[PDB]
Amino acid sequence: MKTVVFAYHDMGCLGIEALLAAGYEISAIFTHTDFYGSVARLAAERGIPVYAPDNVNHPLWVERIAQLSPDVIFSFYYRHLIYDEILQLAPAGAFNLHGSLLPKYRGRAPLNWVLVNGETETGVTLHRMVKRADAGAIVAQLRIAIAPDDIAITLHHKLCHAARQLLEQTLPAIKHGNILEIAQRENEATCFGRRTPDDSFLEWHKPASVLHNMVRAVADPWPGAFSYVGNQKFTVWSSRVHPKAQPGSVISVAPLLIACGDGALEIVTGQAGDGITMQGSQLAQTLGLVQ
Repeated sequence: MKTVVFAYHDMGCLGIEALLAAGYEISAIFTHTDFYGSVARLAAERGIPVYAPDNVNHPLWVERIAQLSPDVIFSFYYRHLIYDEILQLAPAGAFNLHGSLLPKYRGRAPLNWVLVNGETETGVTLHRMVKRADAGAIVAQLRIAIAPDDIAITLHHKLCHAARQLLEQTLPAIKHGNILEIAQRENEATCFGRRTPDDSFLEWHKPASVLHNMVRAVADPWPGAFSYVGNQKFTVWSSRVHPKAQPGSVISVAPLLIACGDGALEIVTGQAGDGITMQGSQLAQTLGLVQ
């Protein structure tokens, strides 16, 4: 079975490796220019043509892809719209690997949003690509638990591991033909957009648990959850939730505890502005905080 692949990031790399292990002939890989593996380097190393146009929804690319005559198309964490004029070129269809328990968390950054929302589980889904983005029928879905101490990076590795497990068996299954797919129920779908810097802004009137989840959701290597001490921005890299004061006020400086709408949030590590990461107690002194 020959295929044209759209891929990026660790998921893109493992998807390409899985296709290769399943005997697929990858005619070309479409990716993006830039801690994760490089799909371009993997393609370059495997001798697979690789392209990184900013936008493929143009006849120039439709024709180039048509000439490659893919039987099937795969999208593994490609970040841009691949329009139907391209996807319809593959008689066996197009399939996308999405990092959530679809229909929940369609859209962008499901890895981060499930942590923001304090979900206790998430998963990977391989689904048919239809007109409507992330809504096509499910070939297979594999759930993973989210542990209280998982942060974006540890959950990312778990998702990649699940993706490897899922693809290892589903790719050969697709090679044998159409699989009876599971329809997504629109009434159960949720969709998220790309996260803006504002989406990681800590608002102290919220419950400490919610803020703690935000810290976990964008912990290093992600940008970090942030707030301000007056006009000084600071980032909270790691935190701890604790069980009678104005929200946002300092309860203690060592450890650094901030009163929230409910409970308190201990800033275990963080940084002031673009300064270096330090323990919360030191950050408190750096920011001029006092009980």
